[PDB]
Amino acid sequence: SFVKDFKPQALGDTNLFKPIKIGNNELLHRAVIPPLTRMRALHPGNIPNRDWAVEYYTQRAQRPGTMIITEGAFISPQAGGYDNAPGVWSEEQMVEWTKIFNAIHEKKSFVWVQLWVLGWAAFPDNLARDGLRYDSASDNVFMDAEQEAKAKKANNPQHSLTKDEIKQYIKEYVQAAKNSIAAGADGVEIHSANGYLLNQFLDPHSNTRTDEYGGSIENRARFTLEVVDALVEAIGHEKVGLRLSPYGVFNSMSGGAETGIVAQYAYVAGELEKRAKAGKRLAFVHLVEPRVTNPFLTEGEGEYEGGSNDFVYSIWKGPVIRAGNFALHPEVVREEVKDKRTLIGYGRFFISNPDLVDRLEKGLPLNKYDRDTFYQMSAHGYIDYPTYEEALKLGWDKK
Amino acid sequence: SFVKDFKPQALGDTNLFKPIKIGNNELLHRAVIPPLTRMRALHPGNIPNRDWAVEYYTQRAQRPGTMIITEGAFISPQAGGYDNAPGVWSEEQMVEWTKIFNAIHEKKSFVWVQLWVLGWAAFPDNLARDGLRYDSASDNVFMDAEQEAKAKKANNPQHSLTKDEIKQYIKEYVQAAKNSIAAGADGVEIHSANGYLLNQFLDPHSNTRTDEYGGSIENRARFTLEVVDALVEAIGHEKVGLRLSPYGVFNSMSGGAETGIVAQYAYVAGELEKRAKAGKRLAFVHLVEPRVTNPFLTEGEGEYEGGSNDFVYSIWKGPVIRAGNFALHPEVVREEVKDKRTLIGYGRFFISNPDLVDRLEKGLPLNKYDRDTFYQMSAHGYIDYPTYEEALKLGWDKK
Ligand SMILES: Cc1cc2nc3c(=O)[nH]c(=O)nc-3n(C[C@H](O)[C@H](O)[C@H](O)COP(=O)(O)O)c2cc1C
Ligand SMILES: Cc1cc2nc3c(=O)[nH]c(=O)nc-3n(C[C@H](O)[C@H](O)[C@H](O)COP(=O)(O)O)c2cc1C
Repeated sequence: SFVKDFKPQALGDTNLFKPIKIGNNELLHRAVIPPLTRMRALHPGNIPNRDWAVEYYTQRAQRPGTMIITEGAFISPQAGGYDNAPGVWSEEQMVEWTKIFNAIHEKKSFVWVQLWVLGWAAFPDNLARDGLRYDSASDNVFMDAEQEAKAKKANNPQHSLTKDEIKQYIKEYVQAAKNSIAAGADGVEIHSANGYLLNQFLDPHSNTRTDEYGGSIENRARFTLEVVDALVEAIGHEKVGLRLSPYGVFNSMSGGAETGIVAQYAYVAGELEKRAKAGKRLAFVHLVEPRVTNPFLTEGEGEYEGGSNDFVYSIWKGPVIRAGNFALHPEVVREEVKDKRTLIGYGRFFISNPDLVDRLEKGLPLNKYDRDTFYQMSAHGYIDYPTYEEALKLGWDKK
Repeated sequence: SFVKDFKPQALGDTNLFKPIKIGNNELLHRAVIPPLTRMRALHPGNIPNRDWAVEYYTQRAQRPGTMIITEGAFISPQAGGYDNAPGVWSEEQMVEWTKIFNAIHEKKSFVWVQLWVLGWAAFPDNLARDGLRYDSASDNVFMDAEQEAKAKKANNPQHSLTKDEIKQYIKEYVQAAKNSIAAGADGVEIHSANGYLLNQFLDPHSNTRTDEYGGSIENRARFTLEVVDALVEAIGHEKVGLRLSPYGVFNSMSGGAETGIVAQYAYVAGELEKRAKAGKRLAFVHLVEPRVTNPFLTEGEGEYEGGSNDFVYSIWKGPVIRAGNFALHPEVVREEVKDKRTLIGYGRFFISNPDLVDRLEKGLPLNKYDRDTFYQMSAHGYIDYPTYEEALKLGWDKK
């Protein structure tokens, strides 16, 4: 069915339908598909789903000029820990990713691979099964109760990385980015948000290190900016994006309760503009809004009102993508895109609406999403959400 | 004469005329007199002007419940270097400051003393005459051409403070704050703005130190927060304010060109909220707007548009006073005071308009200021600007 009590508003008269160049890509509109894990990859091997993944992505790349950011992909076995999320380290994975990039490109859209490293959010027991460490910034702070029950059942205790093991993760980031560009992706997004490994180093609560990687704003930002620099040297700055969630509390990050959190993120944004001046301006900065502090809470829940992401615009002067409960709020989008370098990411409603861009342009009703198939090993709730036409044929009132 | 082509707007219906408590003071409206050096103090001795200062301050304290922040006062001889600005270290100065505090208080207004230390903005030759050092954060960066011509004529070379000499300045800050409260002031404002000594330590361009006081966001902020902490232990947090100018370029500060400048100030604001939580919330934070990057440029000149002070509101949650070209822009003030904890500082127009608060409330024309007597050893252009009544009697068209 369609979302019951939503009053749609056509947005075809706003800057959301004005072209913008992002890296090497000339987008025809500014609604982007933000990275969405869907757990349909195959075990063993973390292989992109052979039956359904090309279709899913082809469906959402139907409006020409759409920028699509893939589900997070593990850079290596040690960066992983969920059996059904895909990786981007082996030939076998890349043979399936090439087919996905080709299909999106045949539809004249673009595809950016999000590079993912789990840290303490990984399952310690999957990793122990495979002989891998359970990594984080520190070893005296854990993510939550059931993550520590898991780690000790598994007898795979949380480990503070050494500088050498951080260096190895940077090695893997570069290779995975090389693999994605060689297989045909237009660019990569460094996931440094939502409480996963790079964010565990950025955050004061998860990072109690005393070396060069913890203990001050500069040191907590070190591993994220070494990744930016390594990938910029490897594949070019116009092929690299960075995602940040200043106010997120998902996976036990501090959010607005940490009084130093705006300074921690203002520093990263300032270092990025610094490089921009020296010629190496990243393709974009992607921000998760305080409108959504936890993506598994219903739209309207976990909204943080004591802070804003607008400080980033005083520092970084390049394109910024903003995501977080924008689909049910065209009146907020309307104001936000008056800014000429702002793009809007629509997550949960791009899951249920393959043709979201036409529905936004035209002010058409929105298909409800089914939360129960967000993570399911099924085609159902993945490739069978109807376009508006199909939904009318199905009678989702109007027949 | 009145300002020729200004269209006044009455502001009596806005939050600028709603009471607010600031420290121990219950202000009856939110227009404050920001600190304004006027150079009428007497040499030798940096004595507050015996003939005119009580009158000046009495005139501007005429609307009950007005918060007045004094001209900057030197905490000690070594903090000074301008012969005609006042100090707050000797008995002789305090006997004249007591008379000023009494007069303001008889008018049922309040008075906060701004504590001032010059650093590299001092005249090296006045200081050498008196046997004093020419101080700054560093010794390999100078303020400008004529400050270095002065220093070498005077053979009084710029000196990087040692930790012991920083400690001594903190000793003097506490004593000067004790002296002001003992003589009857309601509170003190720490001047950490406009390119003077504490701001020379906060700024990356003026601070190239490698010790505990330079070299990172935390270290550059160290001397300002040790001052905050020392004064809070000495006289109470509800009697201490802090003034900051994130985007100012006056006296050779970096402003918005430094990509790290928002992070440097977001850190200070976050440390202040940190203490606020631990019970010691400062009376207010006072910010100079990017609307005025240099106060000696005519209203409308030197406006920095690539940055905003609004990030401070995401971090500090207490009262904030904002100053910078607000008198000729009631439409900007109207929007800005919709926020319930914002106060507006009016500088240059409180010089020329003793009764500015009534003229703001009622939408009455504004007296032009005479830039030539801002710094003059005269009563003219200091105590003889007319109230609206007097200006009508004088025929400043309308007779
Ligand atoms: C099912 C699901 C999976 C997600 N997976 C990822 C992911 O792989 N990478 C990421 O950075 N964010 C992920 N997110 C967050 C979204 O990109 C987006 O920031 C969030 O859903 C808020 O936007 P929304 O309100 O438009 O859905 C996920 C969210 C959902 C609901
Ligand atoms: C004559 C004059 C003297 C000033 N003296 C000081 C001072 O002692 N302390 C201070 O922090 N700012 C000083 N300022 C700055 C003002 O407090 C204010 O921030 C600035 O004038 C911008 O406000 P305006 O546009 O309302 O005048 C001075 C400005 C002027 C024009």
